[PDB]
Amino acid sequence: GSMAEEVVVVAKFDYVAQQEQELDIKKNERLWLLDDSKSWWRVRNSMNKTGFVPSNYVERKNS
Repeated sequence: GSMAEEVVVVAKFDYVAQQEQELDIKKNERLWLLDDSKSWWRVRNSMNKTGFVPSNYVERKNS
């Protein structure tokens, strides 16, 4: 296949999601950021699911 870089962010701490209706993120794991215009960010993880995540556990990449 191929591994090219996307509009990606990174997680700071582990955050378990309630259901796949939400977004589950892992510590230091990279997520895909869609909407960053509100309190809870709209991201997609490696689990190809999408939802909202807490800004205390997730942040934009510094790189």
